[PDB]
Amino acid sequence: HWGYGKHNGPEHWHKDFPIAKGERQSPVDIDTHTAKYDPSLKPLSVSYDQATSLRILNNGHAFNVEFDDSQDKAVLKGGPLDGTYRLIQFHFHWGSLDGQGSEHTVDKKKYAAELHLVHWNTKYGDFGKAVQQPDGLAVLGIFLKVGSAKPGLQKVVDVLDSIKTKGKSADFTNFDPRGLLPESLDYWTYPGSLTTPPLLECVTWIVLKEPISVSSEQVLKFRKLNFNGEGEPEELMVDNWRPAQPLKNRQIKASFK
Ligand SMILES: CC(=O)/N=c1\sc(S(N)(=O)=O)nn1C
Ligand SMILES: [Zn+2]
Repeated sequence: HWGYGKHNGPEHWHKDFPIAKGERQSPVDIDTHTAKYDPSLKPLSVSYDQATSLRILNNGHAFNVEFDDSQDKAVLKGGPLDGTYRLIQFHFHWGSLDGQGSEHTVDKKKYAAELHLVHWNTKYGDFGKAVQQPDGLAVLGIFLKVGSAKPGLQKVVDVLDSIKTKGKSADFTNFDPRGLLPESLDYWTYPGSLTTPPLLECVTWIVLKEPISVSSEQVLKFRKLNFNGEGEPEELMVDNWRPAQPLKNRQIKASFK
């Protein structure tokens, strides 16, 4: 099946998921001098005070922190969005070295990792229906650079030992995702897709300009996870990122000048 190895990596995905060569694939390089400042872009409204985190899971591709999305508890509005989007989960993509790891790039610069907060449009009823629509999802992307430690990320780091291998999960309650946001909410936005199979083109991307800083010790613990299941040959979970895809007929807009 698909993965990030040499025999099942991104360059092979198109064989089982032809949309891999679509017209609005993600991620992309954000060229800052080509981006169009759009004053018609509203500020983002992130309402995470009632968020209810439930569990943390190693799915063999990354680790996800899942939330209760049975009601409007953690929602994203405003920005380039029409309607209310509910937070369902968040996860990261990272590298084997501090010089790579992010999916999106800025003027070709790669960050150490990238955080993805996934939301789905409530007008569609369930996540499964949302992914089949062009405005189905809204993913908030945040870059991570290596520097000072991020206190609000340490609770996640500490629990990684318990979900080392594929399929493992652990209760993960009372985590506040507000601790993962940078000061400013200035962003870039463009229409795109999911960055791993099924690669559906149902995403409105909102990438924050301001990265968050994490310590080398924190990223190091991400790199100790495994792609493999327990009892199988150890394969380190690193470089689970898809390289930039052609922009084609798309315009990246900026909420700031
Ligand atoms: C359930 C869910 O969040 N799936 C996702 S999220 C996602 S991403 N990496 O945010 O574009 N890719 N896929 C397959
Ligand atoms: Zn992702």
